[PDB]
Amino acid sequence: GNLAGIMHRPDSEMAYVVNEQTVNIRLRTAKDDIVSVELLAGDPYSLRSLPTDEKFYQVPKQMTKIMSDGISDFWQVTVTEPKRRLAYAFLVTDMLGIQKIYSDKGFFKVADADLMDMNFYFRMPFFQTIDQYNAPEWVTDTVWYQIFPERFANGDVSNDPVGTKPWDSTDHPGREDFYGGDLQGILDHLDHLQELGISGIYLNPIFQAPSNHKYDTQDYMTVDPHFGDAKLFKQLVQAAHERGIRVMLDAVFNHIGDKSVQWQDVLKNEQASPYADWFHIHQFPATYTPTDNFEFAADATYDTFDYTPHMPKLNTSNPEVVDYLLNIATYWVKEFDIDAWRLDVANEIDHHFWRKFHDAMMALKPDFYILGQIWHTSQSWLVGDEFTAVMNYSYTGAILQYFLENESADALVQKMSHQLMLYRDATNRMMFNTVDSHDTPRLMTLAHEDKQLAKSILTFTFMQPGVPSIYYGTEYGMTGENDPDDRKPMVWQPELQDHDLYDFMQKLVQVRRQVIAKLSDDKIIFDVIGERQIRLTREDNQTRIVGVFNNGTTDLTVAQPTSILLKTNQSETQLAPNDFMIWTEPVR
Amino acid sequence: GNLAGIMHRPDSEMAYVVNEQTVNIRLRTAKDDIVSVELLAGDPYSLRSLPTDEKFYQVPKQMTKIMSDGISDFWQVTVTEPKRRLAYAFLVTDMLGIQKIYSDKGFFKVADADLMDMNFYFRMPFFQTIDQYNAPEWVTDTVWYQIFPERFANGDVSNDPVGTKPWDSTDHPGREDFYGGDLQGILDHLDHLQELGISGIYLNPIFQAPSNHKYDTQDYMTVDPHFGDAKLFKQLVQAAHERGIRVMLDAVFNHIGDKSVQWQDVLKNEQASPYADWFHIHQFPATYTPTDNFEFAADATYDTFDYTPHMPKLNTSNPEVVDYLLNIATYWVKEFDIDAWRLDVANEIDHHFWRKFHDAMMALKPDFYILGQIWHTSQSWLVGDEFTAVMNYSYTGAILQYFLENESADALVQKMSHQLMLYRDATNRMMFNTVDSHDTPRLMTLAHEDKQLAKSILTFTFMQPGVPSIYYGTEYGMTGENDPDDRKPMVWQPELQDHDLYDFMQKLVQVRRQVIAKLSDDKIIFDVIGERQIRLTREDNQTRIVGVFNNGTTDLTVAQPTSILLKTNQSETQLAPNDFMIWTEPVR
Ligand SMILES: OC[C@H]1O[C@H](O[C@H]2[C@H](O)[C@@H](O)[C@@H](O)O[C@@H]2CO)[C@H](O)[C@@H](O)[C@@H]1O
Ligand SMILES: OC[C@H]1O[C@H](O[C@H]2[C@H](O)[C@@H](O)[C@@H](O)O[C@@H]2CO)[C@H](O)[C@@H](O)[C@@H]1O
Ligand SMILES: [Ca+2]
Ligand SMILES: [Ca+2]
Repeated sequence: GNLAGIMHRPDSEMAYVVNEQTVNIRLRTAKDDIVSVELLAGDPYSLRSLPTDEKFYQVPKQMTKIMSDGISDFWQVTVTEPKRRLAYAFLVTDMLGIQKIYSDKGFFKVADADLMDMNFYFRMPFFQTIDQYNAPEWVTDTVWYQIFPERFANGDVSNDPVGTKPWDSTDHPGREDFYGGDLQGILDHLDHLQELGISGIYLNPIFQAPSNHKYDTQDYMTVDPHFGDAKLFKQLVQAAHERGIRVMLDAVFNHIGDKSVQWQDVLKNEQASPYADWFHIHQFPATYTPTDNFEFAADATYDTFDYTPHMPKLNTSNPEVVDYLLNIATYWVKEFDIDAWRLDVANEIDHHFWRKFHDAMMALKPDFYILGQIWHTSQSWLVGDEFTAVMNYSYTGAILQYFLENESADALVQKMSHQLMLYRDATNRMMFNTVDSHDTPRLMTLAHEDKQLAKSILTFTFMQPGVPSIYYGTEYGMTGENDPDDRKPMVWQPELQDHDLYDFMQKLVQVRRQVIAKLSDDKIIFDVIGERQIRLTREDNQTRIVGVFNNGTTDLTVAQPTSILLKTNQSETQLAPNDFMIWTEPVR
Repeated sequence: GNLAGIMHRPDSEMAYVVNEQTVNIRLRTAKDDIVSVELLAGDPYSLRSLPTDEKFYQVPKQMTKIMSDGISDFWQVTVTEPKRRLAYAFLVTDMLGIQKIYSDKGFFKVADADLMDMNFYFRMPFFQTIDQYNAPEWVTDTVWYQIFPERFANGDVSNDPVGTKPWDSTDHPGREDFYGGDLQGILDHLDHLQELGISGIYLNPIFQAPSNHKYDTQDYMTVDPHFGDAKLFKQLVQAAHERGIRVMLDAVFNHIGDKSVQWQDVLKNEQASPYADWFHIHQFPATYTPTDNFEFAADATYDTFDYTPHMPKLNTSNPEVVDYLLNIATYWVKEFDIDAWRLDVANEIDHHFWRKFHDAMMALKPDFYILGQIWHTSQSWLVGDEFTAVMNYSYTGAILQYFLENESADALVQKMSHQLMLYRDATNRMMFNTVDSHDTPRLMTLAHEDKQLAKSILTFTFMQPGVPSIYYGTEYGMTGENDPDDRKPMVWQPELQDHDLYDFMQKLVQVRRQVIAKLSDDKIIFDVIGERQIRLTREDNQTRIVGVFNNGTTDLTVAQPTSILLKTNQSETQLAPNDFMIWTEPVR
């Protein structure tokens, strides 16, 4: 009877509209403290307005315990109501059999609860589809491929930066190196991406900027000339779309580069610049004391990304900045037909701006995908009026920690369960899962070149609800420590490529696209079956996909599956340490 | 170590911006389970970017336990950060001395926590004043007076409805009666309101509509002709403002009356009406089966307020309806200079609309007050982008229950504490407290004509953080059961007025306006000092206001205060049953 562990927050991920007449409701309780939960629910006005003797509270609805995070249990139910108005309360029974009703007014014995008073209950006052979260269906069928354009392929030596180094995937790049990768190189290798099976390309920034990473934007309205031009970008988008590949660009709106027209005008004109209030300048002249690290100053007189004086923060509260950034966001969509924006440092820009951004994008393309780069929990951006999803760093980070270290399977399952219970169910299917990127060490380096372990991490991640992404070169086993070492030139020489891993990744992508993505409204189940042994199940009403992962130090025997989809051991029943086996079976 | 009872929700009432460099942070724990909480907080980027050996987590900030609701304890701290970016985590110690760190990643031993990783922490990513909640300062100095215009004063017999009854405050009105109250009558009695000390008038609907209550609107752009005309309403607003009285009107936007041009066009033209999609019509023709209750139909083919066929619900998702309602909302503000809108059935209209409404009102009048009529918890409307406040029905309902029944003082204090902890501190000071209205029984009836009890309820309510309101006639002791009996004609005959209660209400209003409202950033303390004995304290750094309420069945003795403000017993030390005493003292 741990009443302090019970919570329902109305109008949240715990109470939300799925369609015009249907809502999903959740309740949190302390782990294993509550044995059953029923929902009392119906139209608030029905209690006293309708002449019938029936009352909605006389027909409870059972809730189901769907997940546990080791601290709390989470219960869920779907409710349909034709009047589109809902009052509800929870009947909770603890392990000793003590039942209470829990409502907007607190905890009561049922005999003492004011069940005829609509105001006793929690409320979903009218079911508003305009306020609901919507997931674009095309994302569910996508496997993404992330390209850092300076390092994917050089298709044109004539646009190379001064000082471009010979293309060599065995180099350890410096922070300021150039290798000459560009948009023609991407166009040249679309066949490779189609053969791998990917159906979306995520590019890091491509707009004019002085650096190799291009997060210090000089002009958002121009493709960087070392990458290409507008005609070539249009050609790339149309060629991608012809092959069934969607395109996501990186919007760097939190900060601008110090070589932009706007910041240079501040440096010339100080507070007489018309752009002074496009920034966060505390003292004029806008200045800083240089250090031996180009990306660090201790005392800049203006807010920046991190402490780098080269990335002054934009004032997105200023209506001129809003209009400028919305016009950029609209231009690339309208003129080039991109399918998605990935929003850099999205958490540091205000919600007012992101609501205007969402409204503008959805007015152009109702199926647009808006992905925020946020490393921490992101509930306030994922209500339905701002982003579609965020990068799911905490979820994939938990997976990596489990496979690479020695924690219990229980610990991993608790972390993943906690993550899913932060968000609406449809949101969880839009979250973007990548195990590495241009800002972390490469998978094969984290795995200490253990390819079996890398395959297990990828497969476990590709079974999760979110949408997977492959960082360029993962499919050939590329290594690298953190930035800049995670930005090696792509390995194009066959003698240096891991052909077995490439073949495996094609098979894994196929399972994702042809089997997992094609279940109908599936659910996920996590079972800990032994010391560091996990069974993952995804199932709808016809079909169940099951994956067993043996990450202990002993052999594990399973029943021989009839229809094996993917496995690492030659045996159909035995999993040695770090093996896995994925199979499909009819639901009986 | 009830970890299931510990919760922090980032970006919520538990973590919000107060000003450009300052945030307030709260933590929930299980009642009396956690002995101390410290906050570890600072700029996320400082941990790894700054060359200093100092780290923000080495200087914790103590949190204070501010409230308890009987189930949970609530802790709070204010943090200032010049970089305007905050990462934070909680150090929680239980009664056995077990300490854990609690962060966005869960619960850890301090030795196991990844304190150098900014992503370990909860985040306030940048302090956005554009997203913050703002309270208009003028509301803090207000005492409101609610007028139901058909029943306050008849200043013009010539505009009376057909069948208007003689003015008689001893009648028991029927649902369809008219007594002829109008705007000239309000204008005629502004002296009474000024002498009482009120500084805001809240009117129920005044726009053209067939009924005596005018919630079934016929034309939102016209003062009802039985009430007045535009010139007379302007004269009333200017006369109120000249006396320092602000004006709030009632916006009935959830539903329209069936005699409106728009609904009549639906009845004439069916789905060929241009207004068909201004409503929620499930089947044409739009119809219902009449019953013996004018306000009830079981089978209307369109959504309505409650089950009344005369109030078809408006489709506020439709952009034409949005534009129509925003133009109404703007017209009364721009042309007549009203100070506030009270939003009828506000919970049943979508958040998308209320955000546009908020933006439009604040662009006209940055200090505008937007008050939602919502009976249940209202967190999602009180973030800072929709309403300023709601009617505080749950808070005043808890006060009434305590004074009128026999529950413990503990129960009342727990309920009030729960309410305050739902919302930001500034929001709590904008919540609108009325003990009765045109939809509930009158105070003097609930109190069974016990005037001492009525005075105690009013005084206790006027000491609370929210803004108080007096329903017309309360100051003379008017009685009435629920609607329509709570809408008696106002008592203007001195022989029928309670002159002692009027004198008391003047004194109570004076304490509110001259003492309580003029504390500087006060705090509230609730102390249960005995069986049904409560001490309320409000204090800033110079001054403390204390009120003791004896609602048991025994006498209570207190120390003689030096400066008594208001009391009911003749003694300066003794409180008999249902007495109270309010005093002021310097803070030592
Ligand atoms: O010069 C600072 C920093 O800028 C870029 O970092 C990006 C990062 O890659 C993004 O994923 C995100 O976190 O925002 C940062 C700022 O835009 C460079 O990629 C990085 O090498 C460099 O240190
Ligand atoms: O005819 C239905 C009903 O309409 C009005 O009720 C208002 C109520 O007074 C408001 O405070 C709020 O709850 O919305 C209702 C619908 O607008 C009348 O005041 C009431 O007499 C009548 O029964
Ligand atoms: Ca090139
Ligand atoms: Ca009249």
